[PDB]
Amino acid sequence: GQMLQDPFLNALRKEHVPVSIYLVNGIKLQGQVESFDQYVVLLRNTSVTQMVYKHAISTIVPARSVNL
Amino acid sequence: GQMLQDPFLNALRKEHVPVSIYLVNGIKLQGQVESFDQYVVLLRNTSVTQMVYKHAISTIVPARSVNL
Amino acid sequence: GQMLQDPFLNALRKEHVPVSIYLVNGIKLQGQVESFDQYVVLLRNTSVTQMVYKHAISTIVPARSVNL
Amino acid sequence: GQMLQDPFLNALRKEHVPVSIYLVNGIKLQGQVESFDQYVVLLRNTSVTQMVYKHAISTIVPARSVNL
Amino acid sequence: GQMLQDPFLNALRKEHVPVSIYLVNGIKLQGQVESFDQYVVLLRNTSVTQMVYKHAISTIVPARSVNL
Amino acid sequence: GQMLQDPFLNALRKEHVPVSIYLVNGIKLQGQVESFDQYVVLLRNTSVTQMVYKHAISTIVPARSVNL
Repeated sequence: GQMLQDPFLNALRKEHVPVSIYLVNGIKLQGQVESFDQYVVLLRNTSVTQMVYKHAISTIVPARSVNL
Repeated sequence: GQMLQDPFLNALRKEHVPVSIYLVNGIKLQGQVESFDQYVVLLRNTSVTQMVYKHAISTIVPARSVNL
Repeated sequence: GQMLQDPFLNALRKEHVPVSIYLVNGIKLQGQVESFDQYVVLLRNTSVTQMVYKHAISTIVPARSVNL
Repeated sequence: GQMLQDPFLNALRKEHVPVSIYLVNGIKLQGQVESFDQYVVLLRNTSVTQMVYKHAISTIVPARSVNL
Repeated sequence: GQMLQDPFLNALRKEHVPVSIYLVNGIKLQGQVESFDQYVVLLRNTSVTQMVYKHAISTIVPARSVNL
Repeated sequence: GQMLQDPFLNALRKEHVPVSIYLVNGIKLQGQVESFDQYVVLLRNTSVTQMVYKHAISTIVPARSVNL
């Protein structure tokens, strides 16, 4: 397939779907996708928006499946 | 050889073959390949479709060998 | 989205916002973003400015959210 | 030197030489190289052909040295 | 910012500043930067000059801050 | 500096200098550099020539410093 990453991330963003982001260091982040670009995902929780490098993301697990 | 990754992934996709995806952080995911693009594999289980970054995948082990 | 990484880093830089940088090896660095370029972030604490490779950064957590 | 990776992999492939592939996550795979492309090696054992991402391979140790 | 990595490394080199290089595998190297190129840093201690791949470097901590 | 990686590797190769190659997974390999290309180093010991991916190498420590 082609050009699926961004539809996925935009669907999480627009639909405000809670996600679990599992990093290569074993940390698991939880929040909403606020925005993203070529290299980063901005992830918002109750406290803060943090900047996550995609290269460090293993998998993004949403609370529910999204339509792309 | 040349251009084998996508035939493999498409064969898993079309044939609905259960896979084990072993990530660089030691997590092992199980499900079916729903779709994929340059950078990601969308992996479906009973619960959810998650987005897996290829850069974090070490090996994809199918339940049976596939024809490319 | 597009071109968000640098606005984020520049906002941390200009606003002098303390950050926690979580590396792929589990080290957590704390300080202020002094500068950055394509590949590195220069992070200043009480003692020193160190050069952090972006490829080794998992997430940058600011003490407060920033305006991009 | 130049253009050695593929001669090595093709020699393992054509000669059917058993290999140990050591991944960045510490897993050690054993089998024969079935095929390979820019990004992946297809590794066959008694049970299955699995798809191994080169980016996750640290070293490929053959049971015997190969002629390139 | 732009083009900061090399000024940093050259300043360590020219000024002979002792550094701690923290690798993604947790090893910490100590010595002086002898030279560097696109991909590597040559690090000298009492015993030897070793070749360190930048892709494996998380952070370079100097004994004192440098002028770029 | 510029174009140092290959002079280093070729000097180890031509001079037959024993090396320790430290991989990102913590494995330490020992032998002589037999050859190398853009992506791999072929490392020979008493038993075998193995193919090491540069992306998995953290540092190459020679038994003695080499002239580039």
